[PDB]
Amino acid sequence: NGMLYPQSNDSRIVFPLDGVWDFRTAGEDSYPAEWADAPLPEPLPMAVPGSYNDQNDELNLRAHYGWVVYQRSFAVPSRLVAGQRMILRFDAATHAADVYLNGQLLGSHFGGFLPFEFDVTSALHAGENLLTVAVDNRIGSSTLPVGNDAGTAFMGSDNANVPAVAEAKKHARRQNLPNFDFFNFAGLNRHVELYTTPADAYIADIAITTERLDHIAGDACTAANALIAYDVTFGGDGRQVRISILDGEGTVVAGVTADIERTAKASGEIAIRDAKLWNPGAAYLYTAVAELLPSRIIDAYRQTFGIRTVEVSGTTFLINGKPFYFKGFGKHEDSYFHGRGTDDVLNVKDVSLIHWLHANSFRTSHYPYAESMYDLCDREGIVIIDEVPAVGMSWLQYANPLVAERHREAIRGMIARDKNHPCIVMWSIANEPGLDGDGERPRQAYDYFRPLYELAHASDPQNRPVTLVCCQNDYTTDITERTMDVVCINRYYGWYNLSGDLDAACHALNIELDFWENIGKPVMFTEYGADTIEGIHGTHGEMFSEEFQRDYYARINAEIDKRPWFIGEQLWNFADFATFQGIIRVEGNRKGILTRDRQPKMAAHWLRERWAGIPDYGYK
Amino acid sequence: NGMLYPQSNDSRIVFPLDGVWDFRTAGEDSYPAEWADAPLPEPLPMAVPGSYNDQNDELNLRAHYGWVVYQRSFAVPSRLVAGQRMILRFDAATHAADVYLNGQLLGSHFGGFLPFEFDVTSALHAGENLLTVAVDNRIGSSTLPVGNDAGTAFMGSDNANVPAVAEAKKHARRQNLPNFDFFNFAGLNRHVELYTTPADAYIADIAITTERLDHIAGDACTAANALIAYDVTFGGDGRQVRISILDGEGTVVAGVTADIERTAKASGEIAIRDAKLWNPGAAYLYTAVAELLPSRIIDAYRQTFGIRTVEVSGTTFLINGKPFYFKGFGKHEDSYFHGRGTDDVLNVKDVSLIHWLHANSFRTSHYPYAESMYDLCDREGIVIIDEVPAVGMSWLQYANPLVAERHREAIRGMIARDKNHPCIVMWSIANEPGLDGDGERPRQAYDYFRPLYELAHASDPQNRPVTLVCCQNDYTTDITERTMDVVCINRYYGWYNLSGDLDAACHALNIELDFWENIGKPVMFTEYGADTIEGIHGTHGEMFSEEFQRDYYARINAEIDKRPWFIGEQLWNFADFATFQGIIRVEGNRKGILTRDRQPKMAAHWLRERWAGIPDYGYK
Ligand SMILES: O=C(O)[C@H]1CNC[C@@H](O)[C@@H]1O
Ligand SMILES: O=C(O)[C@H]1CNC[C@@H](O)[C@@H]1O
Repeated sequence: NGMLYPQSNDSRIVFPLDGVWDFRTAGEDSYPAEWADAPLPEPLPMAVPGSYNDQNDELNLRAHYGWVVYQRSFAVPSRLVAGQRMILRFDAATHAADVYLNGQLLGSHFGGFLPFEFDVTSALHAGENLLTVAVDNRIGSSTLPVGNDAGTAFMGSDNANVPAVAEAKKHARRQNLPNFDFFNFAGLNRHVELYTTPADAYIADIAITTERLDHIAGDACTAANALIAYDVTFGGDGRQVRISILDGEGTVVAGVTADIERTAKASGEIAIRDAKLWNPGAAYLYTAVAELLPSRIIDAYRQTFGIRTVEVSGTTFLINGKPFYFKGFGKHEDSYFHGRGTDDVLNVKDVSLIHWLHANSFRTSHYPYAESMYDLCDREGIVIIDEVPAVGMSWLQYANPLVAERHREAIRGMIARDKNHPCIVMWSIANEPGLDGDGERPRQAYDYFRPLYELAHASDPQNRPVTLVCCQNDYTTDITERTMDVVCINRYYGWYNLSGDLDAACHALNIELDFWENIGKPVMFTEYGADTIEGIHGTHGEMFSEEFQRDYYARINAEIDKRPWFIGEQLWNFADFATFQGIIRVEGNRKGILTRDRQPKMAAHWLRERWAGIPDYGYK
Repeated sequence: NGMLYPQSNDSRIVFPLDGVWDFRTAGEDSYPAEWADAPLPEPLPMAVPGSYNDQNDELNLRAHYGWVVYQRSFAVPSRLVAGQRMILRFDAATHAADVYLNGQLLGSHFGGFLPFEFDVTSALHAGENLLTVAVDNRIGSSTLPVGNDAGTAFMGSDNANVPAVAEAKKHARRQNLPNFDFFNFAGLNRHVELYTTPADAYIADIAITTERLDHIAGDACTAANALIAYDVTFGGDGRQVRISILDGEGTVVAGVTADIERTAKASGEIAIRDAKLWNPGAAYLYTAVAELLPSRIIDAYRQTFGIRTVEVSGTTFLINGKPFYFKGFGKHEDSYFHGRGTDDVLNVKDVSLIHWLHANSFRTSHYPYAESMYDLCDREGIVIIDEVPAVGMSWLQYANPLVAERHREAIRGMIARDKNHPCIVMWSIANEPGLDGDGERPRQAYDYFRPLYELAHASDPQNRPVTLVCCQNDYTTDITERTMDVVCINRYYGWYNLSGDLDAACHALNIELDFWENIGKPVMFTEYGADTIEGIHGTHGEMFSEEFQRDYYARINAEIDKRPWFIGEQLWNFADFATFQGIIRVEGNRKGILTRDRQPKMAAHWLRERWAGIPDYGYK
């Protein structure tokens, strides 16, 4: 279950395998087996990590349907593999992968946004090793995220009653049709690395929780006492682990030696006096150093954490007992050449833009992001809502056992990967599933999602709030969204309805806010916005102008400011991003307040001024 | 019934009333009638001709619903009104107008794109006269062009099932909702002028027809003999009219004196030896001078015309007996500040761009254009399909007698205004009405449109072909389009359906072409295209890129080149133009091959090279 990010220390070394690999496209539903057994014939270069789709302009890899095959060679000194346990980790392969080393199948994985690994201790040999990775991009009614098996991509146009169209559909080239509004970027989107651990006994997992804070300071910077809990899991085979707690300067401030008991596990609690708390806008990180003891150390791992509590109380969202207000947006992992490929230069820039805007938060719309972004937000004081790739779902998916299992895998896998981050304050178990309607449909949706809500709570040792991000719907027949811990709504009054009429949009919004006012839950926007082409201007801004986007937020935000139970504003989107092509997507989704190259539109400046005057705590 | 354009000569003077008028907005359903008795209070300036909507950025006149009121003063010498018949002509007031002169209601008019006039001989007086014109912009289920009484505009977004939206709609500000894809520009869109004729007896109407051509030259530049016919109508009260035919140099080549008989008319035929024929790309104009005789001349009018025949024969469209192929586009009267206002600088530029592109034709989508444009196309050898404002129609309109009468008025009024232009080769009685479906709907549409097809044929002395421009539909249950003289189809395979997939688009197109192959009529595109933002580029062009637009025409045109019965390609659109705001309109409609400022996108250059190689005659 543990998926600790690979670390190098006195006991452990990481050997990255990123770089320019060999690559070939393959078939709609197969690829040649012999490509795992010998060097790829006539290979193309392909950089990893990165989506493959925008890395070759001679081919139209955006249109590719099915498999591709990556390959590279590598060699490491026998000295450093001798006696060690050898693990090959894929941070992400989107969506499914088969992995081979030296002509041997290592195994496969489904799930394009979470890491997986293989023990290669026995498949490795000295000299050059040949690593082959086949990656499948296909999506459909059984995948998360969901594809459409026929018809159109999400918000695509059709003339389905025209006989010629119906007939041409039967013979059209197979293409993935996302039931979600972002491009289906595929390939080795995140890092690949070989790493070592000791073989006889090793640290497999660590969970740190903030159990209780006694007497939090008025400014929330410290607490008189913090009770933290640790849970260390071991692999391999009267043994002990030493746990040292280091503060922000590396000083040892606490330490215990705990007994390992047979899963081999050690768990306990540690009191940290005068603890320095983690807050939005004021991060503070500790390190838990776990050392497996035999003066010598057998194994070690350093786990960053921050001390803070999260609690929903009535219509408030309390961080360290203080009423928080979210300011931010949904993001995407999306950029020009990389596609969905992780890029830490861009992550660093985006975090600085979050600060420039005076925002404090975002959601990982619509899939878990690369692990390095959460470390960055841990150090930079930015709060995250962590979301699984359960986007595009409807009643067709609720009746499918395979989908339900993939959904539980994604929830368990996201929380197992991300549980130690102090920046994560809430889990989202889906984006815009179908919840409303007549007959049994609302109850069917509820019966599908309630066990997943329970699973997210059971899986997280911090027991953080759980939400489900709700599409614009008939809120009077949806019986699911109102049962979440925080109500997170996506609304486009004045854009997809009441188009351009901000008076009517605000009237409609206020009618629905009157509905939520009586529910007793904290409510926030997780999306709202307007497609905007930079450089389109008007004195009376119409849809797609920079002025209309600014006016849109000015009018809507004035209405939610009147509601004390409305605890956050996350807009859509941080920045323009790529989508499947169609008649409503002008080079992708243009609801960004920043352009795809991260330049600010008029509305970004307006928002920056607004958010500069809204405090993280106590706004409401 | 005659609407001869006002002419100045020895018997007649025109006094233009264009300029900067006074203007006020008025109510949704009313205006103060006392404004006609005195100068408007606190007036704004408003230039005439021109739409009013983009002439004031302090007010939001694009949002205006209902009435506005124009006013100006004028004075003419008593010496020149004395004894004369005084006519006040509005070339176009969009959509409906009440006209007052010195407080007296002259009358009212409804069609927004055709001229109307009043006899003001008795309402004029010496010194300053006060002209007040109330103009109504409202559209709805009883107007042509059609508006929607509730819901959304054409291709608008909605979330009708959200209770807050339904409730907000009931209280939203009233707004015109076009059921057509262009902005509802209103006001005194075309010129206003006072003109004089003799009062006792005057020329009221002139119709010139090309009756027969004998021994047409191989190059169609001449015929050994041409038989033309004239029909002159007189108003007022052994009288005679002299008809002189002037060639391009002003030489009188033929001439006849005809007897006037009682409604006062003179008619006959005139033989013209070695007649020089009007052709696309090679215009030649004669002048028919009609002089009412008492040595003196009582009245005179000079009517331009061109000698050519138009005939549909099987699957060919014959001009002067040669098989013509249409190259061109739908247009709009649309430009930045003028709106739908006529602008002769822009007309002159646009005709030069038609030549630059090597096009030979356009359609007056979706309303009759300003009279000056047809005069320009007569002189520049550009063929026109002339279309009435019957756009946005469906079964709701077919049972509405007010609509039917407005539709007949527009057909009669367009042909009465435009019958003498040689450049007009075909009449269009509607754009994209509802024609298909099940039950009685296809027959209901046929029973509505067939009397209008006959009306157009009975109204035109030249008996030119009549069509109806067909929207993308289920061509197998449409029973009306296939009965037109030329089948004119609008198709967006690969844009609004099969989106982005040009292989599937061409397959679907070919399936439909196979259907039309068996119908045995000549067929042409009147629309096809793809929204394109200039400056959006890709190596594999996706929707909205310049490359996709180029590839779209390249692929579609290769398929129609294989069909001998496919006689023309008019694409959509000549240039980007304004629409009601909505989620599929990026600053309007962007299917122009030119930008709104008339600059060429990539596809315009490609089309220019294609069309350079396609002859007007004998391509198929
Ligand atoms: O339509 C939109 O702009 C947004 C609607 N909510 C879901 C987003 O993924 C999508 O991008
Ligand atoms: O959708 C479009 O782009 C066109 C479809 N046919 C009618 C045009 O007025 C309209 O502009």
